[PDB]
Amino acid sequence: SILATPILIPENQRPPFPRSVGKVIRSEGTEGAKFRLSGKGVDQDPKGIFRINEISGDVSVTRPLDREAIANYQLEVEVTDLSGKIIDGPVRLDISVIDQNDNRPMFKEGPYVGHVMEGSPTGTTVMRMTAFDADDPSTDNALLRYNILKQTPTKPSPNMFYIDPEKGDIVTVVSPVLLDRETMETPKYELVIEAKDMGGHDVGLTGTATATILIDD
Amino acid sequence: SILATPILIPENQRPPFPRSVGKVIRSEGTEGAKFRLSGKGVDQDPKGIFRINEISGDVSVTRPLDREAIANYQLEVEVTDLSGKIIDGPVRLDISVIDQNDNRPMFKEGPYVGHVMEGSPTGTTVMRMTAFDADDPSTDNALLRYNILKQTPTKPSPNMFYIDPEKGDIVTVVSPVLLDRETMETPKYELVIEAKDMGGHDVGLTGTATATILIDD
Ligand SMILES: [Ca+2]
Ligand SMILES: [Ca+2]
Ligand SMILES: [Ca+2]
Ligand SMILES: [Ca+2]
Ligand SMILES: [Ca+2]
Ligand SMILES: [Ca+2]
Repeated sequence: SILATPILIPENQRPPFPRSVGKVIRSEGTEGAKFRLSGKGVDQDPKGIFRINEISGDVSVTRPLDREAIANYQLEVEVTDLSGKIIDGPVRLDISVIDQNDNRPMFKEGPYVGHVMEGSPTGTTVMRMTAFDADDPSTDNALLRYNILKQTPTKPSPNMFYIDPEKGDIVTVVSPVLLDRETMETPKYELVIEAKDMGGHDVGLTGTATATILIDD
Repeated sequence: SILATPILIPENQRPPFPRSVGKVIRSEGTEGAKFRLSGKGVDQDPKGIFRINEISGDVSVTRPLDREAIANYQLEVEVTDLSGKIIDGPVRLDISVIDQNDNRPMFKEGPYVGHVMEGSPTGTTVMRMTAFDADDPSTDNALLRYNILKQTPTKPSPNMFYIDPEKGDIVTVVSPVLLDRETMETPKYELVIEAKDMGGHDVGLTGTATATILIDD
């Protein structure tokens, strides 16, 4: 009878506030009855972000929210007497904050340096390079896809390596007969690694980091 | 008797599908009685996207949603006898789709030319340039801020203009002196304009146009 629904709310809502977000329905209900709300977000830190209209059962939010700060609130609603005795025992009101894409992919282990053998077979792992993302990992908003943007130098061949778009594993793609040194200038290679958002998708957010790769004897 | 409260779903959800997005509660009705959903999205183009469990009244979606394709669904839900005849007349089930920042700002008014008289004062509106954004202007996903990225040439000053972050207005910032022809080459400055999402915060997506500004006699 007290009855009402799990509210979803996008983070980073623009002003003004407060804004309606849901509505607790009762029915079987006296006159001079009052919806009262409580729990985390009302009267437990963070106090004061959610409000119910005591007549209409309109649940409203009073300010913008941050999913990577707080991802869920569990509130409790109830109706009351003219006095304050509960004429409709308390039920749970769940609020899920919806991920918005407001974090940029960023590498956090740098500087990045891996070594590899001069004359290695294809698919030999140089190193691993995973990026971090403060957004929801179960949404496109985290979900990373990796690419190599630049190789220096561009000899013997322009792209000697290739990264796992999924795992971020750098591996060798070039034979022993060129992937060597003998008459080499700098022992090493310089790779510009990009991690992008929304799993590839033309329109992601990016983070970079240049890996330094040393050819070994 | 059927209570069907508005359902929110974020676009670009990730599989596996189907995924539960809501629930229609009724009250006051026999057994064997079955829920039945209908409308565009169900049994009318674009068909096949939402289902309802005929016993529990759980509402589910079968695949990722695109807000820019469809932003709202107008559905109808009813309870029927094993027969087929309504026993709990129809109600509306409104489904809304939460915007996710997946469209990049772009300048669709190529090309951009303005004019400004040689020896103008600080403040002269030369022109305005505004970018379009396929996302929801009520959110931050649209909500663009403006910036001048580069300017060629650089004489007299490397930055002769300023652009208003919100309004997109290009104003002159160079004297009745350091803003004059004759001492020059061709009538023109070329600027790179950037529009940024999320109200100009670093997590914004960006589009760019070139605005040619001619200096007049
Ligand atoms: Ca956040
Ligand atoms: Ca992200
Ligand atoms: Ca987020
Ligand atoms: Ca979309
Ligand atoms: Ca956008
Ligand atoms: Ca969108």
